[PDB]
Amino acid sequence: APQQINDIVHRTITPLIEQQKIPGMAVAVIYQGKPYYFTWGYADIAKKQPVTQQTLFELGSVSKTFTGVLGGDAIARGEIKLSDPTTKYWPELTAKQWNGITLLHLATYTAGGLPLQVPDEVKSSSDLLRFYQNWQPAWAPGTQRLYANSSIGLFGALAVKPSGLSFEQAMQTRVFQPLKLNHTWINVPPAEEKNYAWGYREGKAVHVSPGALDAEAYGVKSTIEDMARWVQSNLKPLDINEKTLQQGIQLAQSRYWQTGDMYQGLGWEMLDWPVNPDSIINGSDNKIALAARPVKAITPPTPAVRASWVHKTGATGGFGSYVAFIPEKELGIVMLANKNYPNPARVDAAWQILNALQ
Ligand SMILES: NS(=O)(=O)c1cc(Cl)sc1C(=O)O
Repeated sequence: APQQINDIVHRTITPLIEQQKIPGMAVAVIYQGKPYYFTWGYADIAKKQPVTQQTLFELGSVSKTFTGVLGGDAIARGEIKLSDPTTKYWPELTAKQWNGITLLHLATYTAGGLPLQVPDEVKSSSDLLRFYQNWQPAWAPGTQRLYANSSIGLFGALAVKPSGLSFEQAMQTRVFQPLKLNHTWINVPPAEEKNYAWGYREGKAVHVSPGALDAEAYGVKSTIEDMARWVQSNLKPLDINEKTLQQGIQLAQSRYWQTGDMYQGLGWEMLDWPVNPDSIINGSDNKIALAARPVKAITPPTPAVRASWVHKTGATGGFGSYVAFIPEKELGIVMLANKNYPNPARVDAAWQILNALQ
């Protein structure tokens, strides 16, 4: 890379890895639209396997950006509308509290207090129906945001129903394949296992556990090269050849709700650029990010603003990811690590890198 990028990235990430005891990390910087890659440490400590540009990391909640874009693509196809009642796609959801809860509410965590986690006990499809039928909202729809896998996870599952495709098949054919993300997986194939890093949680090697709506909410694994391509795609949607995917990307960066200085998209979250760094850094801490907050509707939603800091943090038990980009500046970063280390440290590092390059 140019020495400036090298210097900026190494000066920032070296101390981060040391301070957070991260076993392995991959970073991509997208600069003037071109990617530059950096790798450190171990994908598998026991087998002494280094992180490379081919290493697969669990993205955790960064998966929600793919779910958001896939939903966007289904909207662009005319298959679903965000204004549709949830019950249009799940007629068995007959309980009265669902009246007035739309696909938009599910997608944006504003249905009225759906919980962060789908309960462990929920396995089967019937367990899932029973859970949603019995769930009681704390709030009216479209009044409070509570970040929730059970919310966007259900959005993802319903969004693909008119296609008739499984969620995984729709994601592969409609998003991964057209974008040439050929090393991005909801389920890691046996051929690619040699590249799948272990995550580390309290010193133990772990991978994501199966759970209901896992694919839709936290289940994607990818390499640093494919994630750099994902950023490039989201930086410049209008360069994508497939028309509905182009639009779906745009729709995912539209601003539907505001809380504080953040705006909620489909999967992506956005702030006006230039941002206050304390506001994105402190705001990324789960103490704020996972809290119940009143939202103001953006009526109608503001189409993707290029002068934005667009980002998403993601974690699984053993991994911590972060992606951020600024469309106006052709600038972005992906940070993939095999330890779930605190969000503010990720954002602080990303800001220091992008601020220096901007
Ligand atoms: N499957 S789960 O326990 O609900 C779960 C949920 C998120 Cl988000 S990560 C994770 C894992 O297993 O690492």
